[PDB]
Amino acid sequence: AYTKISDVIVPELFNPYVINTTTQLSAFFQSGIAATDDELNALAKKAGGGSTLNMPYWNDLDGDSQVLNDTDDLVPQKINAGQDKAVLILRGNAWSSHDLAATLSGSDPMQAIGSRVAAYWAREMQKIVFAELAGVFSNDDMKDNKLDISGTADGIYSAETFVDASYKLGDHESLLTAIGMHSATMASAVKQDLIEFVKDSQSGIRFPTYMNKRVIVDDSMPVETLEDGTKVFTSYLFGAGALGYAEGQPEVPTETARNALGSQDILINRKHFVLHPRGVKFTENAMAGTTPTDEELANGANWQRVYDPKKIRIVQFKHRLQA
Amino acid sequence: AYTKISDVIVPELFNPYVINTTTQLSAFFQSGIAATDDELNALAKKAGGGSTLNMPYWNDLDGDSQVLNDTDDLVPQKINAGQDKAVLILRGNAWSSHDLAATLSGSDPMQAIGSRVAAYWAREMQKIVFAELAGVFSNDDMKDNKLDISGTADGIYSAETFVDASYKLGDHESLLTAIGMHSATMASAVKQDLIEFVKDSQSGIRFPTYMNKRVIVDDSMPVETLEDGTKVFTSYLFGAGALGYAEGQPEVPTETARNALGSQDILINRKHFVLHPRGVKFTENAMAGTTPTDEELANGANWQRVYDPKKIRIVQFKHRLQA
Amino acid sequence: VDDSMPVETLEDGTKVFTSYLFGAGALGYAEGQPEVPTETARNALGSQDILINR
Repeated sequence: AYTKISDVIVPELFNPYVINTTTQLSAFFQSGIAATDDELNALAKKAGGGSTLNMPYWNDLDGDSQVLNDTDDLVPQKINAGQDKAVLILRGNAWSSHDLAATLSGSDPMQAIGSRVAAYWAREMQKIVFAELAGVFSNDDMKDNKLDISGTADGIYSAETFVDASYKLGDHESLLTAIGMHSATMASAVKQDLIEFVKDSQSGIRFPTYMNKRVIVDDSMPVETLEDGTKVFTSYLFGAGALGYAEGQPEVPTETARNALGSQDILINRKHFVLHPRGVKFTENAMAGTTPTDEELANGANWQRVYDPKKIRIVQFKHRLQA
Repeated sequence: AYTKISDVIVPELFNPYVINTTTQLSAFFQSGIAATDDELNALAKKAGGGSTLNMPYWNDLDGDSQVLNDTDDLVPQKINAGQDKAVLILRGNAWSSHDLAATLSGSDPMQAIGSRVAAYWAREMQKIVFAELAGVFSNDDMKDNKLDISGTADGIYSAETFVDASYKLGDHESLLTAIGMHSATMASAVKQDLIEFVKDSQSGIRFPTYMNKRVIVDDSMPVETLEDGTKVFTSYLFGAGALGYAEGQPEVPTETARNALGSQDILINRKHFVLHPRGVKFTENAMAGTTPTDEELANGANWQRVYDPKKIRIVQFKHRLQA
Repeated sequence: VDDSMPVETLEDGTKVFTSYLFGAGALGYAEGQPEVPTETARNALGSQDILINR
């Protein structure tokens, strides 16, 4: 062999580098949470098949608890609805190629292969969360207050419908940071509007900005087809600040093993993580398992929310493109 | 007043004794298991919500044998299906002594007061079990392979219909253990059948028996009324070996406070436990909470089950009383 | 910015809003003080404890 801290397999000095590198290099961030508190590093420790965990709300909400005049004592006290049940998911894989890819990277990938896997799970988190929201939030009648459309024969997504969707939260504002986008939309935008290119975070270069919101480019968007040339796009608007996630940990993070009657070897990772909006609750119906559920089944139907209206915090609008 | 193992509360030496005697005394047992995997304790030890998960599977260690021919290998016995959820419940009540206090208030309660407790406690456990088990079949046909029927005025419950129900465990016979029954039925039995008192320990005493089994006399039963004053008795037959359960523990099982204005001292116990047939997985659907549920709602309706066909294992059969 | 404003409805389409203009500089307030600002107490017959301010 070679140096190969994976093929000489020091599980120490490696795994923390892996996860940290994943956090830093990935984005999001932010947008959503980064390095969530103790609370979730605790409930992330000993657990099991859920449901999930709780996951409090935030505001203690009081301001009733009325005139203390003569005679009550006080009423100790009110709390509102509750739960917010969600999913704990499990993932992992080996590495596709042989030691071919592994040390084809080079000799001593103390930081190389780690960077590799890190970027990989970055993309993972991206896809899972994005498809998750898309699978749930839009389809029900319960969330309707957070969606706008117009989106028949007149509107371009510029400078105005962005205002409406932006203020569909009437109480809260300056809580918009990230913006989800479909490529064609930002094409229309960089045509008409002023979306400019700003090295903004320091250091590093760079990534686009509409207004001082950070924008996030993504490939996957639901795209319909109606008769008469029309195409309707989604492009969620949230940038809530934030969602949340906690790590947990499996056992045996990385295992170096080889084979015999062929020439190969295999690396593996298999990490667990817990991520979801809070936000709506995840019910248990129409799902096999477990755990986790799936990608698809983690989408297709059957979620239920309790707040309701505010402090969700996400919105969507289906807008006609630039015609 | 006394040693007050409750009232000045020595928490050692006690709660373990309460649990131990709690199992030892009341039965069931067996029938059902004792001390299955404590996985649901690693869940009971934090954390979990409703429902419980991950209680598979092992409904046998079978899979015959591995011919072992010449050069060849095996590792067969790879099988799966839907897994399970069930329930996790929490309960408790009080126990009250008085300030004027007709005394004693035991001197050596570490056997005594605990013993009374345990007696009460498991005596409630029976109520839960038989309730839920009576809750399965209520609204469903999916169990219908497991239920014989009669009521055309023929069949006595003895010596025949019991044998047919014996075959109703689909492939497997001679796995039976105990027989659940209503008192009037076994009255007809005693007037006819061979029911034979059987001493257990030598000499220690004793369980009634139908045939080489334990008989369980319980009171609350499904009881119908047709027209014509004639009646229908259900009387489950399982002797499966088994149901299942595991405990976990809260914080602070034992606590002591007294009342000022009133004249009392009060006690509480409150242990958590899991019980359910495996057997159907319990749905969280169209029902209250949360958590745990009820007696009633743990009975009324809306359950769903996955194995299926056999190795469940319970059957009910309905018949007229002797005539 | 504030959430609560009186909002009327005149039939039709009109909506009339309030949105006070003051910024006087100022109003005024003084605290005073009660007795027992914060009291830590618990319960028995259940698992809780309670904090209070008043």
